Amino acid sequence: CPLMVKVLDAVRGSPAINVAMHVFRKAADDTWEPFASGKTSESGELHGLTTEEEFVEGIYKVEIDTKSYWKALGISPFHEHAEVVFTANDSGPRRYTIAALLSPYSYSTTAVVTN
Amino acid sequence: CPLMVKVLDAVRGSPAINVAMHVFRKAADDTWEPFASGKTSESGELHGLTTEEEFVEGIYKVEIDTKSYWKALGISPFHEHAEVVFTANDSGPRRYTIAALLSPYSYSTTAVVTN
Amino acid sequence: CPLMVKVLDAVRGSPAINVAMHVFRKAADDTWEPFASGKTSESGELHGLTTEEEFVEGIYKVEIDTKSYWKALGISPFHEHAEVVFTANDSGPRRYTIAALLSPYSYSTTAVVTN
Amino acid sequence: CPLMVKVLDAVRGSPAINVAMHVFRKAADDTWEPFASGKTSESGELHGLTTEEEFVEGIYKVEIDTKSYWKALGISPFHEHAEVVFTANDSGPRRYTIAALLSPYSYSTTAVVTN
Ligand SMILES: O=C1C[C@H](c2cc(Cl)c(O)c(Cl)c2)Oc2cc(O)cc(O)c21
Ligand SMILES: O=C1C[C@H](c2cc(Cl)c(O)c(Cl)c2)Oc2cc(O)cc(O)c21
Repeated sequence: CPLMVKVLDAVRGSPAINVAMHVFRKAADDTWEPFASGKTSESGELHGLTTEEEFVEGIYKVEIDTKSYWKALGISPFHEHAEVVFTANDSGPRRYTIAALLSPYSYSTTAVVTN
Repeated sequence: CPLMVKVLDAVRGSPAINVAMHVFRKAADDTWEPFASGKTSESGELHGLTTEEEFVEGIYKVEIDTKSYWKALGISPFHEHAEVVFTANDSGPRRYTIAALLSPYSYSTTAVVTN
Repeated sequence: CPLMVKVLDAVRGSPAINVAMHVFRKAADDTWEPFASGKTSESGELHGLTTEEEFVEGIYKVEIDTKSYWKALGISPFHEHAEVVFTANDSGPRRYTIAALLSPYSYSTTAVVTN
Repeated sequence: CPLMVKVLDAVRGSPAINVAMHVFRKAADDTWEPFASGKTSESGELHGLTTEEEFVEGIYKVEIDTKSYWKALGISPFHEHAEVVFTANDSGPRRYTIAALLSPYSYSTTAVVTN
């Protein structure tokens, strides 16, 4: 599993469940092309986004639909979504965990990169 | 000052000085049109981005060039930039401070809305 | 102002107003003696904690009563308080801002040291 | 596993490995009594701190020795340690994941509480 995303809710102290997200990869014409998508499970995790052969060098963007998550909870959030943009696999294949911690008016994101 | 941006550096415990950023506003055709830009000051703050008359309701994106900041310090960064996408809604007199705390492999952002 | 504390609320997107906190300094006998205290203002800031003559090198603890803050808003919090324990070292003229961003089940803190 | 701690390094984008920590529980005489301790593994995780029968209602403190972690990496950090203080099991047994993300001048902590 070369790319996994974990999302937590800082208000309820719980995984952020059923959070949608879309992964895009920058194309040659400098447009964002759809690469993968999914929703977080009961543990707040999204696995199986991609495979090692498909996940090539490039610039990728992970768009986490945080607005829809807060609104299904009755809260009106500040952000429309949380975006994470990074270059992947520039020095060879790595495993990437993108983690995000969400509040109505704030979020934090970090990456764990393993070889 | 209806919109201000403050950037801090979590590695050096200081304001993030000379950080470039661009502000975009969403267009009806689903494209980001340039709205404002600048570079943070010695206090890590960017003021005078916009005026009360120009800052209307809508979806705005702040793209902070974190990669150039870390490269200038000699530190290998994870993200291409830090993006903050938010809705500005008119409900009472609101001033927005967008604040961001930066690390090479992580960032956090929050909004301080006040009257 | 050699030491200032700023507290923000990540749920309401505002400064954390009327937050009580105590500052302790480590004693030779490994006990925390009271040093200063106060409550954050409408800007979420607590100024005038100490003077340059009193703020000597040492280990200091800032204990922020986050539990009372969340209870006042009607929100069930995880932490009893937020604690920030740090060394103040003399190397050039240093002013310390301790900043904290609060959520019910999470908090983040950073130091902004400047000249 | 009713209490687990996960620690990440925001500068290197990696688990924080071999981070020591000490868990204390508040006693009747309002002193902190030693409850459990360990070091994070290669994945940045500390499991096996306690058992469900031993982990009773009370106020617990988790002291993560962040200073020693940064110094074994050649960095001089701001904080002496990261402390997390919370009431556990007040409404019956829960499972607790305390997570921390570390920078030299900053850290964030959050809790996931499951039933
Ligand atoms: O801890 C802080 C405080 C920091 C801040 C500092 C100062 Cl001095 C200030 O005036 C304002 Cl508005 C904000 O903002 C943050 C943004 C963030 O995403 C996570 C954080 O932990 C913080
Ligand atoms: O963004 C994250 C997610 C990170 C995390 C990563 C993994 Cl892999 C994991 O299993 C768990 Cl429980 C938490 O924890 C955090 C702790 C924190 O103080 C601030 C954060 O932003 C985060």
